[PDB]
Amino acid sequence: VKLTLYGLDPSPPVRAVKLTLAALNLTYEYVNVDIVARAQLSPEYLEKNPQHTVPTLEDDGHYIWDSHAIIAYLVSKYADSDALYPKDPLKRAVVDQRLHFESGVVFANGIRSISKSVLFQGQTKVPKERYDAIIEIYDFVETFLKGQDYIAGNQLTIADFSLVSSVASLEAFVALDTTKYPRIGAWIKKLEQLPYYEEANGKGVRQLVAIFKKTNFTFE
Amino acid sequence: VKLTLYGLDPSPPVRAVKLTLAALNLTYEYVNVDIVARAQLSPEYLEKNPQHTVPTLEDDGHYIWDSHAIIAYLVSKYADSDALYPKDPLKRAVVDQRLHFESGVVFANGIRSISKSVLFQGQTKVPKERYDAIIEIYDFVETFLKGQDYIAGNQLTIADFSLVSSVASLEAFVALDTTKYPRIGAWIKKLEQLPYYEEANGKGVRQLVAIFKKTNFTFEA
Ligand SMILES: N[C@@H](CCC(=O)N[C@@H](CS)C(=O)NCC(=O)O)C(=O)O
Ligand SMILES: N[C@@H](CCC(=O)N[C@@H](CS)C(=O)NCC(=O)O)C(=O)O
Repeated sequence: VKLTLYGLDPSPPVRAVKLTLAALNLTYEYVNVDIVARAQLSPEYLEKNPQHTVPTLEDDGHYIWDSHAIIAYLVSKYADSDALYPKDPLKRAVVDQRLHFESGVVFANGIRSISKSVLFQGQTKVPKERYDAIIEIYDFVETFLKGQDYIAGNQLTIADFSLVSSVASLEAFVALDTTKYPRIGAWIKKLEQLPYYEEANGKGVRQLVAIFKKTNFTFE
Repeated sequence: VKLTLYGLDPSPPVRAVKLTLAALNLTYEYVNVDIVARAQLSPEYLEKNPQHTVPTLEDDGHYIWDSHAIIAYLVSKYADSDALYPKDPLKRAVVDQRLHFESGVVFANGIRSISKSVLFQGQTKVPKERYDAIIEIYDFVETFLKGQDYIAGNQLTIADFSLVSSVASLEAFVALDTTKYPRIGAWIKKLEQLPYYEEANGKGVRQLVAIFKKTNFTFEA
């Protein structure tokens, strides 16, 4: 009755929120918004989110948007501790960096870049820098995982949620050589062990990979 | 004395950090990293920041990168209050939204898309889509400024610093029509009133506009 989440399961940033919600044991209502139908462009949605993105969170009449902002909000307001978003400045700085990296280098530049050409402008072949963008994403994330079980240190954080949500979706554009990237493979698999992963993230990953596999789209 | 900032003045995210450092009246060493000469790819810097971006900040032997993580770190650790990065969760959620907006929508998609092409890979004309991303940026920020003086509520925050460093640099690509965009026009003017703005952001905004001028590069229609 308090929290309502807007979005759809193929969206990576929507799946970052689903995970965090599940992780905090917060009951919530889920309202679909059909992006394909352009439901986000309606002035009722606009009212909730001038930026017309998903996810949006409504809490008790307040609207919060941007998956990174939403999940930071959720932890800071509703967690029992700061385990998922530690308040120690150095630890926090690593988490914040990984979040901001997801927003820019991973999401806007790697996913949405491609998603707009294919899914919204029918475009059928894609420039090779779109390909190279992903490879560089894998390389960075492989490097970020050196010496540690989780993406921002030695404990699970919202940064794991944000980056797994999109990095796992990258399979849709370029499969993951797990022998070139054994740390990304282990990390994904360790998170797949979470009891809520399959519903929050797993199914929407596979859905997104199949939405793209159907476009038959090509690089270069 | 304590802090060192690696970067160069024409870079929008370096200037978000410069603005913050100045607003907190923090002293720091400023080390030039020449990305034209690819100095970020040296062993030295890679060890400091594996993503090899500017800015990087060094504090007490620790390396923080990403302008947004840096400026949040600085306020949270050095400010006399949270005015620049309020802790109230609702107020925090707006500032954090704007910041992530800056990282993805403005910087990665608006600026580095072009800059990488035009300056590093010497391309001389760039797609219509890069023009439209920038119109879309201006429209958004115009709406975000509705009914308030600052980008994230009605107090100066690190969201102002982050977005002004980038939004002011967009003049390099598309000049700002203040008949369409009076709120942005006015938000920039109000930030220009800060005694520290000229050194922290204003000059480097002009150097970047100039560097892009010199490329004579063109948008496709
Ligand atoms: N980085 C943002 C991205 C939001 C985003 O671009 N979402 C897409 C879905 S993949 C969307 O709503 N697109 C429709 C639109 O922008 O109008 C976040 O983390 O929330
Ligand atoms: N959104 C990031 C942007 C970082 C970034 O891409 N910086 C550029 C300078 S404009 C850079 O270091 N380029 C050199 C490289 O990536 O190798 C931030 O706020 O720190």
